[PDB]
Amino acid sequence: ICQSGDVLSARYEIVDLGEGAFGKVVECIDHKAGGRHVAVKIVKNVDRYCEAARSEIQVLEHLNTTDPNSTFRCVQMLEWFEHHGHICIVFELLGLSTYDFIKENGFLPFRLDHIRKMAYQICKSVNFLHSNKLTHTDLKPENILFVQSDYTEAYNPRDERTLINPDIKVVDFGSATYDDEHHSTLVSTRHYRAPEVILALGWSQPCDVWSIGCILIEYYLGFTVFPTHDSKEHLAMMERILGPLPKHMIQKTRKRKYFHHDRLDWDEHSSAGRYVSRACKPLKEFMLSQDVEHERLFDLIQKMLEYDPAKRITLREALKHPFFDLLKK
Ligand SMILES: COC(=N)c1nc2ccc3ncnc(Nc4ccc(OC)cc4F)c3c2s1
Repeated sequence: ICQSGDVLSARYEIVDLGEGAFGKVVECIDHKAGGRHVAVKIVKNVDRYCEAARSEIQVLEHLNTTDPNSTFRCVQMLEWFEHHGHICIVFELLGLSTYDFIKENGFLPFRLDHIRKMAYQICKSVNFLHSNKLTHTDLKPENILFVQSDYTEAYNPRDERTLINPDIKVVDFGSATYDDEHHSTLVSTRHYRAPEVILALGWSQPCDVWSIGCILIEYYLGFTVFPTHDSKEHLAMMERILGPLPKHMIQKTRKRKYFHHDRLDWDEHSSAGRYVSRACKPLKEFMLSQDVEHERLFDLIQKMLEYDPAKRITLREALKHPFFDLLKK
């Protein structure tokens, strides 16, 4: 399936957007909504993804009927159907993901004024899930999309792309979990995974706040501050960047394998040791300016990466953070 010219459910004519673990997202003309263009997510016919897609449709029926005008900027689902035993989800058509924009921008960062608007809308959208006893669990730049990704290009003492409109929506509700629903041990894409998740101390709304903080650094720098595919390495990077893990979380965790007594079981002089030393350093040292508005973002990021998820700032508090004052003038 998934070639252009193909028609899905005698309605959606494929014209073009993105592969992934789940399957494919294609652009389609809706021949039965005045030729409106739509995005259609074709999901692998694989138990893990079938489950997740059935679950995403459930969550999207709720979010879309709770918020029919999309004030809280969750992507609108139009319809869903089966095509050769594949689940297909039809959504409003957005622009590039923030990940795909950054990449197409030569992995250059967003300017600060754009990060402020985007940060605000992310916190607003996700806080809305948090109000409805939902946790996203998988926030990341790939899953934040521009409503519209049109740009202007211009040189800079390196060629640069700036968004005309930085408005975003949030997508992928396939991992989203209700407060009372069963809570998987593994959640999030490693680089955006909260410490309560790695340590299997149980997680909720706060694991989204950690993810967002990670997203905000990535937008600021153009790269992740956790460039890793290993759990222990991840905890070690957190240490050099955020300070020691709390006493209590280390001694609660059944994830004892990561520990030698009460210290992280970490060789400084081994290959990965040397990597963490060189590539990681105290968070505030990644600042590109000492400007107040830079200091203000960084104060918010630091709160979002509070180790203890109880102490971790909530998105309700995050929206009243100073960094957003400029938006209220
Ligand atoms: C792109 O136009 C859209 N309306 C989309 N609507 C949805 C709805 C659900 C989606 N659920 C998961 N992913 C989506 N996109 C996606 C984002 C970044 C990627 O690589 C960097 C790959 C992707 F496929 C989705 C998209 S993309």
